[PDB]
Amino acid sequence: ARPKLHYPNGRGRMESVRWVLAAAGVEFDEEFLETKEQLYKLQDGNHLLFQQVPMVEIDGMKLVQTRSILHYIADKHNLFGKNLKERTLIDMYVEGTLDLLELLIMHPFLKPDDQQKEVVNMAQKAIIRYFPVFEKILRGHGQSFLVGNQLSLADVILLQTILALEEKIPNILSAFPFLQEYTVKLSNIPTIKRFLEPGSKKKPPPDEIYVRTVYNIFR
Amino acid sequence: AARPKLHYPNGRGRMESVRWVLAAAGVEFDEEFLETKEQLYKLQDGNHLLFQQVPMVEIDGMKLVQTRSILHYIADKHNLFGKNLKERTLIDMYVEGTLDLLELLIMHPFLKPDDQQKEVVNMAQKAIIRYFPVFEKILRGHGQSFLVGNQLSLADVILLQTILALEEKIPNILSAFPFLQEYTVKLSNIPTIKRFLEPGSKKKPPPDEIYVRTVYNIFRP
Ligand SMILES: CCCCC[C@@H](O)[C@H](CCO)SC[C@H](NC(=O)CC[C@H](N)C(=O)O)C(=O)NCC(=O)O
Ligand SMILES: CCCCC[C@@H](O)[C@H](CCO)SC[C@H](NC(=O)CC[C@H](N)C(=O)O)C(=O)NCC(=O)O
Repeated sequence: ARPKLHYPNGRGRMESVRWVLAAAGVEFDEEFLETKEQLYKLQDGNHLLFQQVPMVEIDGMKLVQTRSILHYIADKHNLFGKNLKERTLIDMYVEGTLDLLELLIMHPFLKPDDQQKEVVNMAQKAIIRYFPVFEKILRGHGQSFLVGNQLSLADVILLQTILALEEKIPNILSAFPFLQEYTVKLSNIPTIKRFLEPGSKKKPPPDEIYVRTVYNIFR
Repeated sequence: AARPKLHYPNGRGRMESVRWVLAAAGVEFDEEFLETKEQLYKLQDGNHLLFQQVPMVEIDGMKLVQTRSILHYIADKHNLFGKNLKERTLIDMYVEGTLDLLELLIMHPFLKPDDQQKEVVNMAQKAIIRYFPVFEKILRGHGQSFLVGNQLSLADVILLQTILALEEKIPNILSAFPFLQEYTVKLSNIPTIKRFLEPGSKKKPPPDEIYVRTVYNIFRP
């Protein structure tokens, strides 16, 4: 076995799956979509449940839907808590955080005028809607993890999203010292630290070639 | 309180999936309708909404938000998420895909009146190309009344919701999908579901002008 990820060569929606696999210590392969014809081939052969990517071949199955993929991996590698109470919290936090990450996922495809507007919208949402929640959680119970004092899917997705946000707004954590310190400790967990170093399968911020490619593939 | 309390405007929107799963599970629930900006501010200002948004459901002493997380929770409390990880994983993917289709319906009332016509067409194409054929083949494949295992799951409830809501706009949408037709009849005759479909349930009607106007009045600065 060994997971194989099907996506174009870039972050998009697949980046959360890369984060969670790397964080769990799971090495993986990628089969990159570069052309519209490669997508059609993948759709032609019944490999994509709903004709879309992300898709991951894992444990003899061909999983689709970003959130389902994440839930499966988390459950295989103790990243979804120890009971229903913790699972529920992790789930809500992840779903919330994915609504913020969505703004970064769509950013590359907005007109330039709207791209600037969207960075402002990102800043407002992070600072007013999301970060205070996680900041308060971390200030209140003091721990290095949001839930159950062990690494969970909520920590991994929050880290991805924070780090992605900081690329657009370098000082975004300045009013959030507990989140600053959280980000640093999380970033030192051996698997995460390696994922963040050169040579991992972590994808860079999207360049003009990725944007043209996705337009070419998905129109 | 064991009686859930649902916070949302008086209408379907995103909350209707929650109403569907609760009714399907035989859970009586109460509703607290958001009718104005001021009521929303109160809910937000008081820290009752984790991320400042609805749907929010008070259940088993918790204030759950995020439609997907609310549905998962209810499904785990009422044996609608299968009996093992293989089933759970299938149910999860099916719900997630179905919700991408249901999204077209949720957002349809808020499009420009010229775009609405185009979006019914596009709604029809997505359903018939992308989703229905997957589910038709599953239901031909094991000849079982349910999508996963041999019992009602979250995936059946959300699929039924979605099929029925599509049929309101495209009445013949299932004509090339005989197994889906049969499945829709079976599910619609499960007593909890059959009661939900009857007048007097808390099932909400299609969105009207009162509803649309209200949501602009609540959620728009
Ligand atoms: C506007 C131009 C780009 C649009 C595409 C973007 O949405 C994303 C690329 C981001 O870099 S992803 C490609 C898309 N996938 C999904 O939307 C999965 C959603 C599901 N809810 C999930 O989370 O898995 C796709 O596969 N489309 C095949 C097709 O329809 O033929
Ligand atoms: C088009 C004009 C407004 C449309 C709003 C619609 O999206 C929905 C109403 C459908 O009739 S719902 C109202 C919205 N909720 C969410 O977006 C939750 C999403 C989360 N992913 C979920 O699934 O739970 C909201 O509460 N916004 C508070 C605010 O920001 O002030």
